[PDB]
Formats: sequence, structure tokens, C-alpha cells
Amino acid sequence: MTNIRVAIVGYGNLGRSVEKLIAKQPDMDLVGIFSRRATLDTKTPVFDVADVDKHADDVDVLFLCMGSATDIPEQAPKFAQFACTVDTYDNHRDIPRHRQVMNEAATAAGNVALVSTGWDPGMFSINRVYAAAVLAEHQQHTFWGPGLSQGHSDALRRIPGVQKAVQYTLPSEDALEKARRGEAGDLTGKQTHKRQCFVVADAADHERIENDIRTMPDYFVGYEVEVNFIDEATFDSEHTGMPHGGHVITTGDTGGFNHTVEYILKLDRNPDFTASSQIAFGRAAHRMKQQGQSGAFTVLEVAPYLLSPENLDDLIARDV
Amino acid sequence: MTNIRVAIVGYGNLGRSVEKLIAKQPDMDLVGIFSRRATLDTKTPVFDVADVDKHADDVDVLFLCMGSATDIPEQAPKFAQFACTVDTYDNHRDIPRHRQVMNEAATAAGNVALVSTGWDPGMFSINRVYAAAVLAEHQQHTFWGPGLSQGHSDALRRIPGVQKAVQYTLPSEDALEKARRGEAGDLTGKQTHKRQCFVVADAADHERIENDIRTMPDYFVGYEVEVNFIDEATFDSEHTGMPHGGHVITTGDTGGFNHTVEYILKLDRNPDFTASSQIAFGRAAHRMKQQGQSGAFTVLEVAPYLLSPENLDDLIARDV
Ligand SMILES: NC(=O)C1=CN([C@@H]2O[C@H](COP(=O)(O)OP(=O)(O)OC[C@H]3O[C@@H](n4cnc5c(N)ncnc54)[C@H](OP(=O)(O)O)[C@@H]3O)[C@@H](O)[C@H]2O)C=CC1
Ligand SMILES: NC(=O)C1=CN([C@@H]2O[C@H](COP(=O)(O)OP(=O)(O)OC[C@H]3O[C@@H](n4cnc5c(N)ncnc54)[C@H](OP(=O)(O)O)[C@@H]3O)[C@@H](O)[C@H]2O)C=CC1
Repeated sequence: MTNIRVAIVGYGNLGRSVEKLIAKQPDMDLVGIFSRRATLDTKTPVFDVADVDKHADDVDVLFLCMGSATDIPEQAPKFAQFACTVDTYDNHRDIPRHRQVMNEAATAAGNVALVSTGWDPGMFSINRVYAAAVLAEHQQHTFWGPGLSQGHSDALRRIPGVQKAVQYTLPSEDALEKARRGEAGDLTGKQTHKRQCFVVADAADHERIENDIRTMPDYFVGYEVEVNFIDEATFDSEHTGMPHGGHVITTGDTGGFNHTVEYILKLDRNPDFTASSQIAFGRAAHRMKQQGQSGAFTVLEVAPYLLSPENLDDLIARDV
Repeated sequence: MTNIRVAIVGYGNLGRSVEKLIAKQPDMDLVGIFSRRATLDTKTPVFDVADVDKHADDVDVLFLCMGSATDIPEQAPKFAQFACTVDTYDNHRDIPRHRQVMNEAATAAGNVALVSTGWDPGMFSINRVYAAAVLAEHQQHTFWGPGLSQGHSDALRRIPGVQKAVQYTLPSEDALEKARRGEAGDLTGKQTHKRQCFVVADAADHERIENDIRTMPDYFVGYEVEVNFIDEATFDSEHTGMPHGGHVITTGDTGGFNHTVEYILKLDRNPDFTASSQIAFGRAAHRMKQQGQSGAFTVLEVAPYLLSPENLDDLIARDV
């Protein structure tokens, strides 16, 4: 009855999303939260992150939901000392090193570390690899969105006189249809997406701002940008969500015959879906260590059935 | 090391596609073809299927491209004795059994057999699994076509007195939409697809071919079926292409938020894509064997990176 004993390290949006979804898992028990703050908006027990050493045996897997930017790279390796570990670290350029270092740690403690799960990296990585592997010579693209970009939203905000603001990254529909036909080979980043800004600001300032936006080097110049100055009420009512999604499109030619494989995600709420993967890869981590494996692995190294709470035979009988 | 030695068994549409596509691979050498027929139009060496026996020592893996309806079930298991094998076996209700017997033959000879690969079963099965696992509470549907079903076409053709035949599968566009809006629940493939038959045969035989068709165990029973007896000309001109494809749709709700996972295939030539998938799993099979495994496995049981001609470090560096 496994009830694989889990805990959460870090209590932000993600951390909250994991907490809430564990109730819908048949086989997991939440043993509590490890936090750097004493007092959280919650009934699950809270512990001091420094005291993780002491709880070592109440826990099977630790979901690491702290920051990618600086926390993960430094804190994560020590945690693999105490249990299996799953993270959603999204810095592509650092993955190889993160894994290498996560690898020396987990191996020495005999734990299993799953790194860089989520939707991208995660689901979209898997799909990229599958479709590219299949379609020998192939053309591949990843579009993001439609969804929230915190980095672009932050740039907007630093603008003088902007009160509240958000920017969405949308895929250029033209650009999708073209990739679908194997014709998007010579297209730049400025052509593949479009940006849609929603700004709350005094009417006196609209012209300067809109100008400040469309000329913003590196963040905004070069794109199709659409700008809306909205009431604070419509802002709060409609632009307080965290949606996102994307497309992985791969094409290949087999001698005069085209094939297109498209993977699409539509998420009403980013950290909820990200929690969903992370949780599924947590179950896989536990099963992997149960089979005597150890070290760090990416989502590319785990057989699919491992994420499932159903028994293999049942999966083979119904879904194959 | 290094170049995998490979052979085809069954030289029909699939077998020809696999022939064509092996050229596109960097790490495979096609050693020959094993056929029940003496004269094949190809420059590849051909062999008597009764002679596999003698080539066991110089092939690392055998692609089984005989008919699922009748050939696979008794023939396959005997191939497992001589090398790794890879099939695209399609009778869902008979897969677990197939796997058992293939496992036994494989495990005995120390080989690896990969069963039921292709797109459905194959890629569609994998997608079904990742999505239902990730999203705890979900609704999931699959839709095939409009396109030409290879298994269904080969089935019709094994009915005595059928000179020529082809079958098209037609999905219900309405169902497809309700699905996208999480509203088609409690609907099945059998109620969402129509089966269309184009047949060439003497009018005298019409009565009994129609009976055999509509009473064809789970290849045809339970579906709405249409039988069209047409002139050879009309058939030879109007029914020549082999397109197909479909959609796997899954919808789920986290605490009051929705997510949709969509997987799509648009294939210009059915055998060509199927062949490309069968090939990548062939690479996986050979690797698992060197890696020390043996026995029969489903597509749910192989880590994605095993299908790729690239090194894992590169895959991780570039695609994750
Ligand atoms: N791979 C993927 O597809 C995806 C990956 N991610 C990754 O998820 C990571 C975490 O995201 P997210 O949860 O949204 O980030 P947050 O900023 O919400 O929280 C991160 C950390 O901040 C601390 N913290 C949170 N709230 C407060 C607060 N009010 N005051 C003080 N400290 C606080 C928490 O640590 P403590 O509890 O110790 O205070 C927490 O672990 C990101 O770095 C991201 O890259 C996200 C989506 C997708
Ligand atoms: N899992 C998946 O997604 C997919 C699986 N499939 C499977 O692939 C299978 C093969 O389909 P396909 O290649 O279209 O079928 P064919 O009718 O072309 O061939 C089947 C066998 O018939 C024999 N054959 C071929 N041509 C002739 C001929 N002219 N006269 C007499 N015998 C001949 C060949 O054996 P021999 O050389 O020994 O005579 C061949 O192996 C199907 O059963 C289908 O299930 C197809 C698509 C997808």
C-alpha cells in the first residue's frame, strides 16, 4: 500500500499546486512542508528546511519547489542526500551540469533524482525526442503559448507610470500553418510569435507608454505587438490568471510523402499542470529506487508505464 | 562498433516502406528479405522464409511485416528464436496474449522482441498513457482517419473470392468536437467511427462476402459497416492512396481549472510513417539486448532515448 511518503520543499505557487493535487493521488501520503518561513497559509504541518536531516526516514520523495534561478542549483544537491528528489528546473543551458552534480550526490546516498520535469522542460522534451527519432530527416519547431510571460510582464512594469500590467506571448497562427506544411524553415523568432500587452495607466500617459513599449529594445522591438489600456476592474477580473501552453510540430518527408506530428498543450493554470507532471515523475522515482537504481535521470530516461498508478498488465490490456 | 544488421519478413506495403527507409538510417545495414514468394522486384537479396534458420547468426534484428489478421499469431513467435524482432501487431483485444507467447520465445533464446509498435498501436498508446497518468481526473478519446486502414484492408483481402479490397475508417466530426470541449463522455470508438468497404468480386459471391465481413470478429463486429461492390476499373483508379491519421484527446480539471492534451498525426502515406516508427523501436530492441535484457516488451516499457541515433549527452544538451 506504498502510500509513498512525500514532502514539499518550498511553498510558492508550484508548492501549493503540488499540495492540492496529492489529495487526488491514490498512493501518496503528504508528510508536511519544509519551508524557510515559519507561518504558512495552511493546515499541513510545517517544518524548518534545516531540519530536513531529522525527518529522513518519514519520507520517500521530496518534491523541490523552490526557485530555479539560484536556489535549485545550490540547495538541490544536498537534499538528494536524504531522499529521492524531483525538480522542474527550467534553465536549459544548465541542465547537463545540474544533472551531473545531482548525479554525484544521489548515487552516493543511493537515492534516485529526477530532474527537470514539468511541461517544458518535461512533456515537450519527450515529444521533441520521440518525433525526431522517428522521422529520420525532419523539421521541428516549438511554439509557446498562448500564455503569460513574467519576464516581459516585468519589463512592462518597470515602465514609468504603468500601474498594473501583463504581456501574453501568442503563437503566430500563420507561422503554425506553415510549420505544419514543412515551410517554416526560414522564419525568425520575431515571426513565430506575437505579443499582446494589457496595461492599466492614467489616460494622460497612454501615448508615452505605448511608445515606450513598441520601441523597447530586446523585449519588444521587432515584433507584432498589440496594446490595450484597460480599466483596473477588468484587469483584476480578467488578468489575474496564469495560463499557458504551446505546440511541438515536427514534419518529415519519406520520398514525396509528408507527415506531420503535432503536440498541443492548453493550460488554464501553469503551476497546476506543472505539479501534475512533477507528481507523476515522483511515483516513477520511488519505483526506480525500489528496483535498485540510483543517480539522476532526465525525463528521457524513464519508461512511460512508470508514471502510472495502474498496474502494467492493466495498462497493456486497455490502452495499448 | 557498431552498424546494426537487419532483415525484413513479409514484403507487402509495410515491408516495402521499411526497405526504402532503412537507407535513411546512419547505423543500419539491410542484409536481406525473407518472403513466401520467389520473385520480388527489388535488388535486395531475397530469402526463403523457411531459411531464417540459416541467417540467425548474421542479423541483429528482424522486422516482421506480415498480416496481423492471420499471419502474425502463429508465425511471429518462431522468429523470436533467431534474433530480436519488431512487429506492428494491431488486434488490441489479443495483445496481452501475443505478448506472453512472444515473451517466452524471446526469453528462451535470450533475445528481445518489441510488440505492437506503429502509430495505433504505438505512438497513440504512448500518448494515451502519458496523458492519463499526468492528469489524474481526466476524459480521453481517440479518433482515427479519415484514412486507409492497413490491417482492415489486409483482413478483407483474406476473404475468399475478394479479388481486390480496401477499407476506409471515418470518424465523426461531431464527436471530435464534443471531445475537445470535455463533452463526449461515455462514447466509444465503435460508436464514433464508421467502417467503409470497397470490394471487387463476382456478383455470385456477393452474399457470402458481405456476411463474412459483417461477422468478422472484432475487426468488424460492433461497428457500423458499409459494403460497396465496385467495378475493377473504378477501383483501380479511385482507390490508390494510403493516407491516414488521427487524434488522441484528453481533458482534465485540476482544482476548477482545465487542461487539454492533444496529439495529432496527419500522414500522407500510412506504411511510411508506420515503417519509421517500427525502425526506431528496432534500434531500441538491439540496444536493450546489448544492455543485457531479453524477453518481449510493449512500447510503454522503453525509455524514449533508446529510439534515437544520437548519444544521450547530446540529446540532453540539445533537446531537453
Ligand atoms: N519545467 C516547467 O514546465 C516549469 C517549471 N517551473 C519552475 O517552478 C519554479 C517555482 O515556481 P513558483 O512556485 O511559481 O515560484 P515562487 O516564487 O512562487 O516560489 C518559489 C519559492 O519562493 C519562496 N516564497 C514563495 N512565496 C513567498 C513569499 N510570499 N514570501 C517569501 N518567500 C516566498 C518559497 O520558498 P520558502 O517556502 O522556503 O519560503 C518557494 O519555494 C520556478 O523557478 C520555475 O522555473 C514552473 C512552471 C513550469
Ligand atoms: N500498429 C500500427 O500502427 C500499424 C500496423 N500495420 C500493420 O501492418 C500490416 C501489414 O500491412 P500491409 O503491408 O499493408 O499488407 P499487405 O497486404 O501488403 O502484406 C501482408 C503480407 O502479404 C504478402 N503479400 C504482399 N503482397 C503480396 C502479393 N501481391 N501476393 C501475395 N502475397 C503478398 C507479404 O508476404 P510475403 O512476402 O511473404 O508473400 C506481406 O508480408 C497490417 O496487418 C497492419 O496491422 C499497418 C499500419 C499501422
